[PDB]
Amino acid sequence: TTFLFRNGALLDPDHPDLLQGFEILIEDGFIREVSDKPIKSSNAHVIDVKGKTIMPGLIDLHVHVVAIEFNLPRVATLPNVLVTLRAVPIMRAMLRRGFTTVRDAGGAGYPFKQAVESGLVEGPRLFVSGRALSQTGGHADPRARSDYMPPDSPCGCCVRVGALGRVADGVDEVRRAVREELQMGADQIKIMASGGVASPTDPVGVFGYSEDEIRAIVAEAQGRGTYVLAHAYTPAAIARAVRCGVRTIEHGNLIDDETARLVAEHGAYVVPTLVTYDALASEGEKYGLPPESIAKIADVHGAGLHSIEIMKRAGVKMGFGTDLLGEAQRLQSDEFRILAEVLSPAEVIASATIVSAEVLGMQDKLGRIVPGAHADVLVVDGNPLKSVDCLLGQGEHIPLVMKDGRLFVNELE
Amino acid sequence: TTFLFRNGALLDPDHPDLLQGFEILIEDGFIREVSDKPIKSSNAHVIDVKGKTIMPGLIDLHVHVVAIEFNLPRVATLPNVLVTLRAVPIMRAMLRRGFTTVRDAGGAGYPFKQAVESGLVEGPRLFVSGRALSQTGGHADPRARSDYMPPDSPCGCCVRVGALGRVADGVDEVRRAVREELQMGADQIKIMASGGVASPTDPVGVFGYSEDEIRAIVAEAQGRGTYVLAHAYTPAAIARAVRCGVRTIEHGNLIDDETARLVAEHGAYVVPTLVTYDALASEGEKYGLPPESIAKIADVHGAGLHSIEIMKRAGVKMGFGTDLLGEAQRLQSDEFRILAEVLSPAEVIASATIVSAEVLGMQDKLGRIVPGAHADVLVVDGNPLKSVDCLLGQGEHIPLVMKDGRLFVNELE
Amino acid sequence: ADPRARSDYMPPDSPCGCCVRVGALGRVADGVDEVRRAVREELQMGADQIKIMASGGVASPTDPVGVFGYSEDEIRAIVAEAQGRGTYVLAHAYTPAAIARAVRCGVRTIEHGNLIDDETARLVAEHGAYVVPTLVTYDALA
Amino acid sequence: TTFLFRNGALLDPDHPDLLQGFEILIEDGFIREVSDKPIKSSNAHVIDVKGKTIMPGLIDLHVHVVAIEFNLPRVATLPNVLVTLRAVPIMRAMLRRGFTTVRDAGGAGYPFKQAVESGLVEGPRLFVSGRALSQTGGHADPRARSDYMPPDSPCGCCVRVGALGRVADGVDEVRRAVREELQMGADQIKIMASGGVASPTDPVGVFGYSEDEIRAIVAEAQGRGTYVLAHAYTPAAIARAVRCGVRTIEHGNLIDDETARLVAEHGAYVVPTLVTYDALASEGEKYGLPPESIAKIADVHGAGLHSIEIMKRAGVKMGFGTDLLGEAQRLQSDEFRILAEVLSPAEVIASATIVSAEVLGMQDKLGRIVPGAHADVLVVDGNPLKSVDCLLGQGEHIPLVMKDGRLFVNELE
Ligand SMILES: [Zn+2]
Ligand SMILES: [Zn+2]
Ligand SMILES: [Zn+2]
Ligand SMILES: [Zn+2]
Ligand SMILES: [Zn+2]
Ligand SMILES: [Zn+2]
Ligand SMILES: [Zn+2]
Repeated sequence: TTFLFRNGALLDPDHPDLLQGFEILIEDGFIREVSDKPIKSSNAHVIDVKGKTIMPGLIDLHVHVVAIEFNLPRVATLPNVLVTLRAVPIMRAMLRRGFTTVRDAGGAGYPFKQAVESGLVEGPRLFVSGRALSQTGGHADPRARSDYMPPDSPCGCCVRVGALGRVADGVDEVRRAVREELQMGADQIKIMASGGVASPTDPVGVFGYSEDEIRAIVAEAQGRGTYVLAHAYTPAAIARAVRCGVRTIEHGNLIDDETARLVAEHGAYVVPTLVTYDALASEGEKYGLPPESIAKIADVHGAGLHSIEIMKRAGVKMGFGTDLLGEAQRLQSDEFRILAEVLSPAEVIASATIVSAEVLGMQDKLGRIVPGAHADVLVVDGNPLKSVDCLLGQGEHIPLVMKDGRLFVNELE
Repeated sequence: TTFLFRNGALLDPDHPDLLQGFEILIEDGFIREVSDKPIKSSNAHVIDVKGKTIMPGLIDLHVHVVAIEFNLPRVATLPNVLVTLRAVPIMRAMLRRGFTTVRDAGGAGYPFKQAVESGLVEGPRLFVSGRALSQTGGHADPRARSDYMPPDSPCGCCVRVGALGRVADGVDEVRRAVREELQMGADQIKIMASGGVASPTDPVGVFGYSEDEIRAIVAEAQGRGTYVLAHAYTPAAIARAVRCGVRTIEHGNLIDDETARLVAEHGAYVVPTLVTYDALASEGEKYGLPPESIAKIADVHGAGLHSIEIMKRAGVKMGFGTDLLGEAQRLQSDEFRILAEVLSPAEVIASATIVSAEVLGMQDKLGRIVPGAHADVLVVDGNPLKSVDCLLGQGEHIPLVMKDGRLFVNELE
Repeated sequence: ADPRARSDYMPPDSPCGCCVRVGALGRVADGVDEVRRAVREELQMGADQIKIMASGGVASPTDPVGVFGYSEDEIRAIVAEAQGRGTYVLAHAYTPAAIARAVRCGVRTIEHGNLIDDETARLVAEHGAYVVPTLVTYDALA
Repeated sequence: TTFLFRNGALLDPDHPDLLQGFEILIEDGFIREVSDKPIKSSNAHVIDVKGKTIMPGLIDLHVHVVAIEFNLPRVATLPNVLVTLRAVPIMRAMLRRGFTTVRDAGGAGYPFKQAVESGLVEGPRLFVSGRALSQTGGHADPRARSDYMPPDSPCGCCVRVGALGRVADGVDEVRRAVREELQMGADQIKIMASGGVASPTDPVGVFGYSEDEIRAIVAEAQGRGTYVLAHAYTPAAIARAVRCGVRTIEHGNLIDDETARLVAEHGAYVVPTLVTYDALASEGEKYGLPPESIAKIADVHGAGLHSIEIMKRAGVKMGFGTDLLGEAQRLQSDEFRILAEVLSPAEVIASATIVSAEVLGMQDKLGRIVPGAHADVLVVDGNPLKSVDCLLGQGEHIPLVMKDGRLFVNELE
């Protein structure tokens, strides 16, 4: 069908001020025309923004739609029926909050992607990693510590819906795993390149994978025209990953000046996920997060904010991401705020649009309202270019969310 | 049995003209004499061509004898007996069109090779690959896309007759797989070096195999005094294959001037198979050819004709091939027509003779009628060196087909 | 409830082995021990009652309708497990013979019964068993 | 399509003299009408017998289509393709010799039955058993004797074409075995109830399977509305199989009067196969039959003809059967003339027709030319009721062979 927006301020992410007196025409889930001159509307439904803001749909580069509880190893043991059903409300809340596209960083596979694309369920467009690859005892290894090693999972053949990752060791093993995830429909590859917080037995500073394993993994992803994202916190872990060809680094809280520069020199992106740490600290214990993981939050939580300053100083391209678990999923939009404490509103908005879209290899198709781009559009009760505050919460000040050229929400008419 | 051909025009690939007034002496499946001055054989069965054409047996360098349907995965699950039986006509129809030798590119094994050699059935002399090697998720991986990986074969110990490939990943697996096919009697080795038009999930631009895996495979073939042929469309896929040592490149639809020179320089051969992209476009869908497979075709259809030009200009040795599936196996001869749209009839006929023969390392033993070669001879009602229309069809204008110094078809007498 | 196609080989019933598919309506089990174990797993996993195929089916790859499903020993073993947990067995069955053996082995409800004769119907009624006919599905199928 | 038979002598197997003055109308593969009064059919293709004999197609209840040579354990190991292609001429020769139906008693499965039905190949209709069931070290266990026990078959999941049997031990295992053969499409179930001859390790008088296994096997066959046939030689072995519910007894060479009566009393059948032992005693040793199986030949050969008297004296219903291997399959018809040494021609003919049909559960549908029965008709230049000598050989005196209302051979003109 067709649509026409007018009488509203146009937020173009690479212009520091709203474009005024513009009109947008949507046809068949694509932006058709954008001009400072009124448009010829024969068969288009008209929307009067009445001087409110039209912006591109938002992008979250780091989400886990199947992270339905704080205890991740436990989620993998939950019935597939349940994990699936509890992800529905989740995906839907994401869309309400303005997120028309998301990258899943581990868990959700192709099936979710097609469930959404087909209309079965509603949510952001999904870019799916499949299961994150981790070495034995790595961040994505759900096994507790004892005197024996149970096998990674019950039947290595059938994927558990609740599984966020999978264990693979050695070049052959990791090359096969990547080949399977891709076979199965993954858009990109996730790996753990260091220890983590929400895992049972791995320290935060510990490396993930030999270089051999990382270069093997990277070469597969690329061979299929894709790329690798890597969970890593410390300079050494980040640095080896980047040298090994990883395209985006997840978190990177303990990055330093030397590492930040390497990153920028190599063209890699970093996706900070600051809200999650606040949240793991606020309500982690309270919501059944293992006391092993809680111990590991502090080592990484403090550095969060300054890592951004470091990154901006070096000119590192930062994308937007959140990484929230369980009930904490509701806090997605807070990341905007947290960031505005160091970056200018324009800066954070660019990270959650054009920069993120670059990460996705979707430049000019997402993150900006222009001829040919997907018709993911928002109407906001405010000017994000001045204050990110209107994006906060559960979409209150976002009266209209449109994805693929269809209205999911529209309390304007 | 001993024959002598007389009173006809001799086709010699390395001469632009049908030579005249020549006598040919076949003793024991071998050509004993070809000369202008008549020769006496009191004993021999004399055959008067009637001024018609005596050319060498035709050679097709890319067939799939067991491609009995367009749906290849489904074929692999059919009973070995049916596949075996349904393959007989196919192999017969190939000889009738004058192909006295064919290189099977995956599926047919030494068993067929020896069924033909012994006389159990009539068809071309076979150069077999056994199963094509493919990485997980690659062209020759028949598994569908879901949220689990079933085993490559119900039971890897026993080859399914209708299986065109086998999955192998990583150096030690590719090494073992190659050593296994060779011991089972393969003449050469096939690998999928890219995404396919007739596979279940992979795109076409995708790579197949790391260079480590390709090089290991090549050294294994080489170690047994043979070679690797590789499926590959794009210039990057093609170049890496070549630099890794593969000796013939299958299809190569999207090759460019850059890569062509590289091929030529390393002395690799290329076996286009333009015919099959018509068949698939024309009647593939209708004939139970999977829908997701169908979308692939547009990808390589147009380039086909132009690639021959690029390759010729580069001085790339091109062999003959058709790569047809199911009911389309009957279009085998059209490749002649197609190639003459862009190539000299002489050039074409040489592609399917002295060139193909050099690919099989059978120079002076096949594809040319000369003292000390196989008695692979045809009689054509026409002059291919002037036109190619006589080879078309089911052999209507090919009334004498002789392989191994014996007559499979005769309509002169 | 055996989904496998007909060919010259038997691939496995379970690709998973451990993991149940959400889309699986059934599972293959043969032999008293095998069937005991399967009923015990289904129960521990939370089943309210136990279903068996006691006959061939309309909607299936290979099985004709008139064939029996399971020996009497297998059915009896299944019925005993169901009862040890205070529940019962239901059985898909069409023909008098198939229906009758089932009831004699302790099966509590019969599903379909489309081809039941007047004799076995009394057998059913006497043994206090129930029948669930499912007429509508045959309309829709046709 | 329609035919009309006329001026021929009708052989009806339930009447001692050749009925004269009859006309047979076939249309669409079925016997439409038979009567004295000429038949009024406008387009029937009229066929002129010219006083030759018209009989029902012959039936053999014990063939092995895939017994392409005397070394049966070795056959199991030959490639599927090769076994398959060598069974072809064998099935074809059988149809020349007038056998329009055959019960294959172990080896050939559903695939072969459908290749025939789809006219993929030419040969007798097939009632198949799939693989015969044999206890460990039973007569269908091809494993040589050593100090260790290799797997029954290289690979449990897939079936080998050249495999005539399969090892199964224990009630549960034998119940699963049968259910498998039945799901793959077997028509009936074969078991080895005794030691054998053409096998490595087992003596003749040894029991095969326990009663528990035999009964569960029989109950499995009956549950699907079919039956069991058992290899069995001695009175003890034979007696237990019949008591456990077995319906046909194969061979029965060493049966005594007490057991012959038991068989009759149960209404079961015996299928002698006298011709095979002459063959083994003649050209087994010469055609690559292992010396181990030659030692056992003398154990059943000499009792052959007397067993027919015993059986006849006792009222036993005897089907026709040959059970030949490899080169000796050619001798198939010789069974007629061996049986006729003890039985009247009439009694033999009935064996190969009406009694066989009774075994197949095909009464009035096969073995008799009557309205409704399948159009399986022979033209015999002779009177089998006087001498079966005209049936001997390769159909030399059978100039017409018709199966399912279609002519496979016709030299009448
Ligand atoms: Zn992470
Ligand atoms: Zn994460
Ligand atoms: Zn190919
Ligand atoms: Zn091919
Ligand atoms: Zn049912
Ligand atoms: Zn036998
Ligand atoms: Zn036998």
